[PDB]
Amino acid sequence: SLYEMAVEQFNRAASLMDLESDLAEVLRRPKRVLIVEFPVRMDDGHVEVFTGYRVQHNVARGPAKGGIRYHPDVTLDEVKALAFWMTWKTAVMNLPFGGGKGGVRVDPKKLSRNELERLSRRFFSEIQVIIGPYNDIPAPDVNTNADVIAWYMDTYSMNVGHTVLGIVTGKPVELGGSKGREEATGRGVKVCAGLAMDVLGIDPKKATVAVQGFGNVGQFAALLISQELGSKVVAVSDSRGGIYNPEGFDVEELIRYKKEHGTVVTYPKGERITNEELLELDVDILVPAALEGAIHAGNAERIKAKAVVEGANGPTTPEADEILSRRGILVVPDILANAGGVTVSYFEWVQDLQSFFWDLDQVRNALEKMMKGAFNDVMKVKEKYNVDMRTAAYILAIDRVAYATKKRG
Amino acid sequence: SLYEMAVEQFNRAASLMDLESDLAEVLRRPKRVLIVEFPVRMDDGHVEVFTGYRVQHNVARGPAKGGIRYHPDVTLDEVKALAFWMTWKTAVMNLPFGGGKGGVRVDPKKLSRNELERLSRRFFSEIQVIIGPYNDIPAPDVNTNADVIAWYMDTYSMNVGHTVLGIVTGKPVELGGSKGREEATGRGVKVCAGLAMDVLGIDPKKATVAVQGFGNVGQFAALLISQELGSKVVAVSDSRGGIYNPEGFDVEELIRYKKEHGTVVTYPKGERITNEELLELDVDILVPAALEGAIHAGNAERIKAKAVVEGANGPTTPEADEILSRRGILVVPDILANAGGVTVSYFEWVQDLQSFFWDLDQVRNALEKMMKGAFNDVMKVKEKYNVDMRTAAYILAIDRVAYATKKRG
Amino acid sequence: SLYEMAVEQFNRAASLMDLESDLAEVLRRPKRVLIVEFPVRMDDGHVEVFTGYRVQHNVARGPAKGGIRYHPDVTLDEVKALAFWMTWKTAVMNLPFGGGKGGVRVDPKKLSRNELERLSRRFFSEIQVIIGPYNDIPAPDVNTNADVIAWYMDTYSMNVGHTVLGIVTGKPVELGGSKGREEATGRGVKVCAGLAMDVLGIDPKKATVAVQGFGNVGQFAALLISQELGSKVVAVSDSRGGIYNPEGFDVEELIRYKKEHGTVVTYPKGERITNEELLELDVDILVPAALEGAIHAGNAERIKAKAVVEGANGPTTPEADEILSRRGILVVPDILANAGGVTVSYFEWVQDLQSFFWDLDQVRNALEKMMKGAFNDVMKVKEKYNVDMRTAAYILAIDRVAYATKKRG
Amino acid sequence: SLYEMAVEQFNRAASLMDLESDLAEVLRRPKRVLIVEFPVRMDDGHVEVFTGYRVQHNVARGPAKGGIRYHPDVTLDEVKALAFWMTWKTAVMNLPFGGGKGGVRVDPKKLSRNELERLSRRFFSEIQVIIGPYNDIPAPDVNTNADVIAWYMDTYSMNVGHTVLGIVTGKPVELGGSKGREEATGRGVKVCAGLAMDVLGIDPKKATVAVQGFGNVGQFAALLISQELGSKVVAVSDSRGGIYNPEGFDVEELIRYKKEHGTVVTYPKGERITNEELLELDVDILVPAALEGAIHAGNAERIKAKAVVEGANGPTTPEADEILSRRGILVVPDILANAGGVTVSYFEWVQDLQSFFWDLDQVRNALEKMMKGAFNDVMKVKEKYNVDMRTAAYILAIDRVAYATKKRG
Amino acid sequence: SLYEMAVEQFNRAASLMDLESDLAEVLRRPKRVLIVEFPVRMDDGHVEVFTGYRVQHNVARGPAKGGIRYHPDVTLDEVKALAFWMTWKTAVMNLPFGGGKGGVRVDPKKLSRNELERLSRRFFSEIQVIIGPYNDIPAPDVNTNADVIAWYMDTYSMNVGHTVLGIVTGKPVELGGSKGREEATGRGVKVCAGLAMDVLGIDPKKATVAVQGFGNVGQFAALLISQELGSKVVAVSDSRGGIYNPEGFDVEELIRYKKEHGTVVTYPKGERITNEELLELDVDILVPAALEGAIHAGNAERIKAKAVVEGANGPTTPEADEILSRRGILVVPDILANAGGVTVSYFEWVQDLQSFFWDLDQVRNALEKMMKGAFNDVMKVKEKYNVDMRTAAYILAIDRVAYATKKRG
Repeated sequence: SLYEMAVEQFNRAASLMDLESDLAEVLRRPKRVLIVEFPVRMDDGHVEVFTGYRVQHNVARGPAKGGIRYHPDVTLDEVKALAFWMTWKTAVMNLPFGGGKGGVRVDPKKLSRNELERLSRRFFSEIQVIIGPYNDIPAPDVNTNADVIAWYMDTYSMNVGHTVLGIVTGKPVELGGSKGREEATGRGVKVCAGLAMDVLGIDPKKATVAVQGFGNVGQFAALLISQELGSKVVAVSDSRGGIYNPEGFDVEELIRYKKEHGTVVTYPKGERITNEELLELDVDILVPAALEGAIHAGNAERIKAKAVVEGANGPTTPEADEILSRRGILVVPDILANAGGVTVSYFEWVQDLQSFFWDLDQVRNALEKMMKGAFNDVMKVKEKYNVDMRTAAYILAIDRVAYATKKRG
Repeated sequence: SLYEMAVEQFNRAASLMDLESDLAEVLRRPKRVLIVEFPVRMDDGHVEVFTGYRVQHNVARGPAKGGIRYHPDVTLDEVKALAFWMTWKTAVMNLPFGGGKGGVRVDPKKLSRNELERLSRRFFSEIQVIIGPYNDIPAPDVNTNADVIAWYMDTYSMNVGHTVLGIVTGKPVELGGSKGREEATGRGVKVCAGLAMDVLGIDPKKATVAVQGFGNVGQFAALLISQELGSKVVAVSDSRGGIYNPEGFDVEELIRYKKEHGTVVTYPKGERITNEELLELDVDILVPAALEGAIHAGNAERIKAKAVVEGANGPTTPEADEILSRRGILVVPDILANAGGVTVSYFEWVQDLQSFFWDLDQVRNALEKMMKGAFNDVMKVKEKYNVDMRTAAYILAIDRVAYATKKRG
Repeated sequence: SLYEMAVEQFNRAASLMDLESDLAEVLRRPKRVLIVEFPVRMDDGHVEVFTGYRVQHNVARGPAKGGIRYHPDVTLDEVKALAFWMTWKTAVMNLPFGGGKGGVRVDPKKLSRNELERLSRRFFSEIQVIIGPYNDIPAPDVNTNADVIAWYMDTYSMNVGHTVLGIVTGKPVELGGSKGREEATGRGVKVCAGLAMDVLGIDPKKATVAVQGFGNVGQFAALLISQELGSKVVAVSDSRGGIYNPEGFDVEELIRYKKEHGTVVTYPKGERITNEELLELDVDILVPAALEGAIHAGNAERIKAKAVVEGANGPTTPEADEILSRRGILVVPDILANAGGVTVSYFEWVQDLQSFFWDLDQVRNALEKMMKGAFNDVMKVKEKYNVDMRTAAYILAIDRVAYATKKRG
Repeated sequence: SLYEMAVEQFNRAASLMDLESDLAEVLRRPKRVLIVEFPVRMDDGHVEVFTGYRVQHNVARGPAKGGIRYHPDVTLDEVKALAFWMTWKTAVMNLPFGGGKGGVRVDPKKLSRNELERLSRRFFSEIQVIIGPYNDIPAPDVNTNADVIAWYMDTYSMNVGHTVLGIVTGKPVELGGSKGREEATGRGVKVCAGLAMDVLGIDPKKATVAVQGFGNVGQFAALLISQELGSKVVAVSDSRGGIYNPEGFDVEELIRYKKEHGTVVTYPKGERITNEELLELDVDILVPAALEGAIHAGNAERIKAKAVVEGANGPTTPEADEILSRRGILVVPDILANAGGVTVSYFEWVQDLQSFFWDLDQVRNALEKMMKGAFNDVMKVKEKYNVDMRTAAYILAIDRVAYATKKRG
Repeated sequence: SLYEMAVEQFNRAASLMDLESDLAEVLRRPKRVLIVEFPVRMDDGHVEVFTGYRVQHNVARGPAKGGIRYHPDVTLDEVKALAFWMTWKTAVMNLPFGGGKGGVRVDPKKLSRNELERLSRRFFSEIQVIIGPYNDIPAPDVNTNADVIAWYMDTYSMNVGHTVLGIVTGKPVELGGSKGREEATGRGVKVCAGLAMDVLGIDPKKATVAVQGFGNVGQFAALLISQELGSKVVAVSDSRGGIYNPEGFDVEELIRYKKEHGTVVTYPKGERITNEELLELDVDILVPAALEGAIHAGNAERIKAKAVVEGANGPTTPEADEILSRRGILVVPDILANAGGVTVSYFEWVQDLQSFFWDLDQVRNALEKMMKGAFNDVMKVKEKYNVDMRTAAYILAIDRVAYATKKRG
């Protein structure tokens, strides 16, 4: 199952390091799993029961951190796996958080604003027993945004008996949120992209970048890499097709174009190329910020990119990993690359605790500071074990979590 | 699955009464299900993780009530089902409790006293988040006794910061328990047996009773029916065979015999007969207090008993039910018959809350009082819907639970 | 103002006893007054703000006790006065409670079930900050019933995080309520009536009783006096007219008659008389259980009743008091007479605390026991001060409250 | 030291029974000892610091119970010893309490009402951290009465944020107290005296009783023994001398005499004798309810009393014990005899928890019921070990506490 | 009434923006209003009851913030109004606070230090139920200072059971306070004055300033504007008269002069002019930091000042507003101008939460940073709606509060 698959990856890195067998078991199994069946009064007066989950995998390093999903196709297994990942994701970034995830099996598109609100409130009222600013801090994810998160924050505060606002992250700025939240993920990819160029000895000013996908990650990535690093973004791709141009695109125009025209396709001064073609472009850095399995067995052999900065989750398949590593192509692991999102949520949580908020610049500096740190920390482990950067990242994560559990008892 | 089967029985009674569809759903689905993976340090210094569960099906009528199981073969489904039953069991007896159950996948026989204690403490520390004297009150069950329950009580009290003793029932008498705990179940069977004789116009003094099984329920039932009702206990059976004697057995001698000789078999002045044979005895009342499916398809047609007082859980299969009812043979539902145990746990909880303890007599009177009440209440519904007493019991339970939910909102 | 008038009556009794001036002030002024403006979402999606109040006059003797009102014409002043009364009402009965009252300025008839529920929940969520089973225990009153009270109970429990059910009284029987709740007030009147007869040397068997009004109070009062005391109920009056018959009415028939016919008027075998005429009936006991100022200046001089058992609030005007007392006509004060309602709410609270519920008989015995006690206690004070029984009741109440404050500090 | 001496007595009984060495140590040593130095603002504006203590010896069986002392000569050692005693005293009576004691080094006679109140409030505010209705329930003792106890109750309630009244016992009746409080101790002595006569085959009607001391214990004991048992109280003694008369005194007149005349000395129809002489009177039962060491080495040999019911603490010295036992003179241990006070405080605590109060008769019945029980329970142990009743009482107490600890873990 | 007048001003801005009617109502009405009548023991042993209030207008944006008043003439209405203002004042500054205010009807000058302390403690003990570091944080105001505030902080901490120090602001520096507290208000005026010059294109070095009033606000404002901005302070006025000098006054000497001489009047090198005359001075900036209605109808037409920076509350009457705006004279609204005080209290609360305190410089930088921000924010709205800056400030405030409520639900 999806969870078992995640565990399998853990086992690999676990074998590379002398981790006590008995201890490993506690690291695999999740601490808590709460399943709730809650009634919600529909607009037409009829009650309808929904199924929701909240899983806290590990709390050793600190309060469980993880988003909540609203999707009709959500299995407990999916939740467990995602929570499992969170533990390692927070650990690698060196954040004082644990691993958590939650979700309600519901199709938000079939529910009206009111029904959605009531569902969200009843849900948060149900898992409240297990959450808390110092226990479990939820956040947005698939089909959940600042608005839903705001309801959560409000429901908790009203239930507890005082303004909390540290119970969830990803809240509206003018209600406890943090600046830089949107660009967060992209900036992470930007930092990693830069450092990737550094170890490869590539001069950013001359560096060529190709980004697969143009969502939040893809856009901000391509934008910041361009403006801040000076790399020439030669190609981007929408969920329909991509555009190429060795002269370099003006990311700003591309974003505006996509906003005014569903896709970046048809954009003037851009040779149309298919997404599969983009991955094989002769560029220095390839930033796959679109779908899973993008870089797979067939592509692997033909990828001319010197470094792969995984902007999205699982763009490169394990099969591809072996080949890319074999070819000497550096693949910066997603858990490190896109971690920028979590890094900022942490900053939000901090600001909330002390009710004092930092300005954009501060957030950016702190975000990049930790990114460079985590990157270097992973590289150290990489050299020490002589493995793929991804595996190294997992080893570091597993190591840190193990230490805390050992020291604690 | 086992849970789905329980649900199915619920649906039957739910159809007999005009229960709102939307509402029925909330009654089917359990409120909370907590799954925990907790480490326990084994005597040989190695840590071992165990899987534990605690399910609160419905809290509408009051704090969730339900025992905890220690067994290697325990699936969440089993727990859910048993919790589901608890809700209806408490409701039928008219106790201010909800439905709950819990268990840890572990074979106690492979663990030493110390390891067991540590496991019990860690378990209760894990589910503590959800339990409470006014939320969920656990109790003993398979492979858990007063000693284990005592550790629970102690662990909670020490964790919370003050003596609680109302967090769990079935504790040692000289530590918060209640008198009559042991005979509780049997006395219930005794009351029901008497009332059954009343509705059947059978004079107890002439009444003949046959009890299958000689565990806690079997012994106390057979003894109390004999002593208090005067009915002639003509046959009892051990998990090896049974003994018959129309002259009647001196239950006291039988109990002593079993205590000094593993089985009641071989007992002098007792014609040896098989368990299956005992069920087919020409007796007024048959009290099956042994295993499930005792009374099944094959037996059904050949049961000469005028009434069946289910001392155990599910002795009569649904197939047998149809036949027995068709033949006009009265079958007192287990949820009512053996509920005596829960009824007394309630009394314990009460005594604990006010820290004043009642003497044996009081407990007995209160236990019988509520038993006669619940019996009659079930009978009323039976006549009103003209169905099998079991079905009636379920209707009553479902009705009460629905009322509370409606009135509450 | 209404409050000031209540205070004035207090001052009278306060002057009769050497009550420390500085202390008297604290007894006059209420401890807390909470005014809330809360939004409620109406069915048509529009929000509407309502004004609600909760006043705890005195908590010296115990947690504040008092009902909640839903009425468009409700001034803070009305609440303050009512709360002021509660203090002395509970004290005279010798109950461990204080004085409280609350209300929301709203016309329930213009609101739909749903809107009412939401309003009730948000109201209880607002005054929650000040209430509590050991702080302030609300109860039903004008336009609020067991159903509304149930919502309160549910709202508190879900807010706090566990079943409370002791946060409010007057809840449905199968949800924490107490038996005898309905007849409570009437039974109080019954006990008072009997004792009034006893002091007057009147034999109840020959005693003639007239009841002005046929509401909850009047009905049960009349019925119980009839069946239990044996007094001939010669007349009763609906809110339209009254019926008289020296032979004595069969109260049961009268009740059923009213249930099938909006008024007791037109009832066969009953000489029609006006309400004003009933008060002037040549009867031993007059039980005014209808409206305020019933017995006023004009009536006073012409009342042939030997004793007046005030079943309702303020039936006799102060002017009438002076005259009645001057004429030697005993007037059992309402705070003592109709206190039966409060006395039972106390018993409900008790049962709730220990989650064990008493049966009807117990409640009745306990209610009458305390009534006889309170009556005699007032009589002792009456004789000691040689004043009107009403004044005596006030002195006793003020005395008890003062003692607690003094001893506490 | 005083503590060590107490421990020494424990060791005796501990040796008689096979008590695990390692366990015994936990039973000797006190769980908590809190020493506080708190400022108190004196009337003349100057601050003065006082030293206060609160010791919780053992909480195994339940919340620590024990009085508080106000005395200039109070050493921590004294407190520890007294606390140690409480544990065995509650245990022998079979009460769900632990052992506690406290005190403030201050001479109340040098403090004004106001200063005393402030001191009491500050003290209770200081030890609050450790006390609680389910943790530690203080009570009155030397130089502390219902009035001081009331301040405590008030201070706790106001501090916590709600009426508690279960935080301390010995409160005013009209403020949470219980009836029978005063006579409690005496009644205990009465029951014990009766049972003593029963074991000695002495007919109470003919039994002669001599009481050394005429304080609360002496007066009530003598009174009840006379009225309820019918035994002839032939002598009583004040703290100045005693009076003798074989005809039997009219205790009531004696009480009134003392209230009107400081001592019972000079009372007509009473042959004046010295306290030492009274102890040597040829009476069936000697009830020493005065000072410590009354019955010592010199007296021992010359005591003609058939049984000694220790109304006070330590009247008979250990030396005297050996001799009395050797002579076959039964000595009912004080921990059992005067335990009546504690037994009633328990009842008070109970009533407080459920806010429902019992009437005098109920308290009396419950008090005597438990006394007879405790007596018989001690007797059983006495016969089983063939030791002095005092030692037996200690064994029983030690046993019960040991069981709780073992079962708990 | 005063409240209604405040509401009227709200309505104006509310009409300029499309604010939902139903929503507007919730913004007008206050959430909570607590009225308490508490006893206080006077030095001469007599108890005296005082009336106190605490109103929490809106908590949508965060914990209610507002000072407490000690004044014999304090009506609930005044409190409500002031609380109403606080909501908009905090919102305009963009601080995570709500609106609150409180007061006790008492003349501190008639009370001795001791009595005052006791009153303050009992008051805070009473409103405690509603206050809290995350609920409502009081602060000093009329007749209340750091000393009184310290008592509060101490009372709360001692009551709760741990050092809080974040329960109130304006505490002594060496006890949780913040540096810059005194000059706070003045610095705000300083910043606003500077920005006013900027928008008017006036060079600060040449700028002329006249300050009506020489209290805390006037002094620091004049001094800081002089030293930090370089503006020529040509005139200042005491509560008796003013002094003028085109050469520019040495503010330091003036302050020293006033400290050694009750008024700045008589000061050498200063042409004496009346306060009314000062307002009509031909200066670039007029900073009215004295009394209300200073600039009224009569003055309006003759004011030669290019900009008015309201250092005090309501110096310019609404009538004057219309005229000044008509004449194109910029009037910086007080809610923005003197907000500096609240801005610093926020900083104090922040430091308290994390127990780490910032140095003077940091405070200053943060204070001015937020001031410039708030100013510009208001200007943006001013231009967008083309209205008086004051109205704009109100629109901004109402807008922000509206958003929070909408997003929350």
